[PDB]
Amino acid sequence: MKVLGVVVEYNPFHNGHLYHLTSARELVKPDYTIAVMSGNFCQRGEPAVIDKFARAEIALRMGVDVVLELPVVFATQDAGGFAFGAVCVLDATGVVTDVVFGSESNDIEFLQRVARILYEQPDEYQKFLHEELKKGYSFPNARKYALMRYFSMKGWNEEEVLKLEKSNDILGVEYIHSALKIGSNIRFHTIKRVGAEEKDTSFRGRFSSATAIRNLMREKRWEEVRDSLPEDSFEILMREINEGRGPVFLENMGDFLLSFFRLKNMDFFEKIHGFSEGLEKRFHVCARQTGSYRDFLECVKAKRFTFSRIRRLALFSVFEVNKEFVEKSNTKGPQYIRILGFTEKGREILSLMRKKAKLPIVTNMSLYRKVLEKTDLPVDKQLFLEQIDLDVKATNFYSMFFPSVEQRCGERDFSIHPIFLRT
Amino acid sequence: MKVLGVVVEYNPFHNGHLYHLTSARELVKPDYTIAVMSGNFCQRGEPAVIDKFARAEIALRMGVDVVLELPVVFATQDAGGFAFGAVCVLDATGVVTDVVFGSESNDIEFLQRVARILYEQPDEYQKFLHEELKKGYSFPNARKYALMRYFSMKGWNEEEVLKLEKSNDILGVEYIHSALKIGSNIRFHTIKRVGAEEKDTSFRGRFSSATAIRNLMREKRWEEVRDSLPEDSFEILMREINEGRGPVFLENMGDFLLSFFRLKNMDFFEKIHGFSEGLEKRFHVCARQTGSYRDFLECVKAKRFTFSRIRRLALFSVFEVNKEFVEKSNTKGPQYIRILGFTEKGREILSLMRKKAKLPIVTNMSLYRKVLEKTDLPVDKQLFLEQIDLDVKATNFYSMFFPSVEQRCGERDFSIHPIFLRT
Repeated sequence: MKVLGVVVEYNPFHNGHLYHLTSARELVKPDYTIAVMSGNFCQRGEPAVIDKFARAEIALRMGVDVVLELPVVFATQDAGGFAFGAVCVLDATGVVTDVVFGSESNDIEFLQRVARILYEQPDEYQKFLHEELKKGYSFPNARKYALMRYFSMKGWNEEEVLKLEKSNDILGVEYIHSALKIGSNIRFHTIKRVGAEEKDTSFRGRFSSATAIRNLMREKRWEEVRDSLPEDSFEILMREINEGRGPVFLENMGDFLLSFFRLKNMDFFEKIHGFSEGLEKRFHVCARQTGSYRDFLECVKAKRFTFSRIRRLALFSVFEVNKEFVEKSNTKGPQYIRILGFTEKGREILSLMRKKAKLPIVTNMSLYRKVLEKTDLPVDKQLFLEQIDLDVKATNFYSMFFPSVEQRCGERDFSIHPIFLRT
Repeated sequence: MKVLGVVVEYNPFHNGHLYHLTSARELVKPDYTIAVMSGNFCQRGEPAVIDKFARAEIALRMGVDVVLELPVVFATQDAGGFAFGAVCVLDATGVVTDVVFGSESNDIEFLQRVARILYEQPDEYQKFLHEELKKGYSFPNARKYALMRYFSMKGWNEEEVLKLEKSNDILGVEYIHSALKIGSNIRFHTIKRVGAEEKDTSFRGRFSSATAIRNLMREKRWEEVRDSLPEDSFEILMREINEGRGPVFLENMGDFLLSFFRLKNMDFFEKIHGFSEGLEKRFHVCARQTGSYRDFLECVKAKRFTFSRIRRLALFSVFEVNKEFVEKSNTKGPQYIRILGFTEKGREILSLMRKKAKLPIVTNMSLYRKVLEKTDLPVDKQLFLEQIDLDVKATNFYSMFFPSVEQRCGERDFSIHPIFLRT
C-alpha cells in the first residue's frame, strides 16, 4: 500500500499549505496520510499562534488522516535535529512509505547527492570543512563553502550549492541525511514551493507567508487573514481567539524570558544546549542591559547570529534543556509516538501502527507511565520520561499566555483528549 | 555619645512613620540616627512600591542621618531572620547605642522576659513546646501556647502572652532575642504604635496603614495619598511615578511567578528554603492548576498557612534561595554593611564607622570585590559573594517591572550611586 508522511508546522494553516497537501496527495495517491507536526513551539523560536490541538483538528479536517506530535526537543532545534526527530518518528510508525516536502530547487537528485556527502563524510570534504571552520566562519557558511569546494573538486558545478541557501532545501537535505543515518526505507519526494518565502514578512494576496499572516493578525486585520486562510482553518482560528486561547505571539513571552534570564548566572547557560562562542557571556550581559526582548534579540544578535538561533537558545534556556539530555535525544532519537489526532479512517492505519510500530504509541496521556512499564519494546526509560516531561512542561508554560485567565487553568496534555473526527 | 538605630521598611513613608521617628529621636535625644532598611523587597512578601534609592532619599530627608541596606536574605524572611539580620547589622556598625521600635503593648520588660525564655531555652518550655509541636499545630501557635504554659507554671499571667499576637511585639521580641544571641550591648526602647495596624487594609485619614495607602494608590486616588504622606515623601513618590519607575505591585509580578513555578519540578522546592509540610507538593500542584497568582495564593493557603509565609516562599523560590545558604546566613549573619545613603552630618558618624565597624563597609558597588579582597576582617568570603549576588539579583529582577521600558535597562546597584544629601 501507500502511506504518505509529511513534516509540518502550520502556524497557521493557509491556502499554500492546502495546495501543498493537495499536490502531494495527488502525486503519491496514497491510501493514508500521516502528518508529524510541531507542538506549541515551532522551529523559528516562536510560539504557535494557537495551540497544538486546534491545529491538529485543522490538519484532520484538511485531509490528514493521523496527526502525530513531534517532540518539543526536536521541534525547537535547527534543521538537523528537526529532520532527525521527524524522520525518526515517521520511520518509527513503520507504516510510512512515501514522504513529500516543498522545495525551491525541485531537484531531488541534487539534495540526495548533498545528503550523501554530509552522511558518508568523505575525508576530503572533512579537511576542507576543517580548514573553513578554522578560518572563523559559522557552521552553515563553512559547510556551504566546503561543499562548494568538494563539488568543484569532483568536477561538478559548485554554483548549484547556492540552491541550499533556501530553507526548505536545507530541511529536505537534512531529512534525507537523517533517513540515511537511521537507515529508513522511506522514499522522499519534492514539490515546488509556490508562494511567499518563509522569511518574507510582507503580505501579498495568497499564498502569503506564515509570518506575513501572523503580522496581519497582529494588526487586527481579519479580512486579509480570512482571505489568506481556508474556511475551516479561519473558523477554528476565530474559534480559538473568541474563547480567549489566542492569538499568541513571542513578544508576550518576551518580558518573562528576559526577566528569567536576568535571574540565571554564567554557568546556567554553559549547561544549556547550543551555547558556544561566548554566547553565555552575551546572554548574561544583554539580559541585564536590555529593557525588552526585542532589544535583547537585537543585542545578542551580531553579523554571525541569526534571529532564529538566538530565539531557539532562549527557548532552550527557559525550559532548562541541557547538552547531555539533548545529546542522548540526538543519538537514540524520540522514545515515543504521541498521537495528537485521527479521523474515522485514521483508526485503521493507527490500528496497523499498533502492530508495526518500532516505538511505543501514546494516545491516553494519563496512562503513559503504564505504557512505558508494559511495553515490550527496548527503549531508554529515563530519556522517555525526560522527553515527555519536557513536552508537558512546554504545553503548561504555553498555557499561561492565553489572553483569558480562565483558560490558563490545568494541564492541557492530560485534560484535553486526542482529537477524533467522525465521518 | 548617643546613636539611635532603627529598623524600618517605609513602603511607603507616611505620617505615622514621621511621628514614630520624631517621638523616638525626642525620646533618645541622640547625636546621630542610623536606619537599617529593607531593599526592593519587604517582609510581607510584596515588592516595594518604589525602589530602595528613592526610599533612602526620603529617609534621609525625614531626619535619618545614614541609611544602610538590610540584606535581601534577611529582609524577605519571617520575624526571626529579619530581627537577626537587622540587629546583626546595627551591631556591626559598632557605633549604635540605642534602638527604638513601635509596639502595641508598650511593655519592654515583658518582651524581654519572653525573649529571655526563647533565648535561654529552659528544658521545661522545651518539653511543653515539644508536646504542642507533636500535637500538630504550627510554630507560632505552638510557641504561643508553650509560652502560656510556662507563664502559668512560673506563677505569672499567661493572658499577657496575648500581647505577642501583635506584629510589632513579635518583631521586638525577636530583636531582643537576636541581640542576646550575638551578644549586643544595644539598649532597646519601645514607643506605642499610633495608627492603623499593619494588617488593616482599610483607609481612615492619617495615619493609615501602609497597605491602606498602597490600596489607595491602586485606585489612583492621589488626594488621599497626598493627605496620608508628608510633603517630601509625596513629592519623591510622584517623582518616581511620573518618570515611570512606579508604582510597583505584587500582582504585576504574579504572572511571572506562576509561570516560573510551572517550569520547576518537585525537587526544586525541596531545595528552596522554608519548604516543609508538603508545601513542595502544594506548590507544584497549585502552580499547574491555578490561572493567576491571587488564585495561587488562595489555593496554597489553608487554615494553617498565612499569605505572608506563602509570599515569602514564592520570593525564595524565584531567586533560587536554598536551605544551606540560608542556614549559613542565619548562623554567621550578614557579611557586610551596605550604605544606601547619607547626609553631610552622616559622613561624620560614617567615618567613625570606618573605624569601629565589625563588618566590611560597602559604599562603591563596583569596588566591592576589591573591598572583600583588601579587608583585614575575618569574614566568610563565599557567603559574602552569594549574599551580595542575591542582593544585586533582587534589584535587577525588581527593575523589570518598571512601567517605563526605558527605565528597565542596566544594573541599578552599580549604575546608581549612594544618595548624598547636601546641607
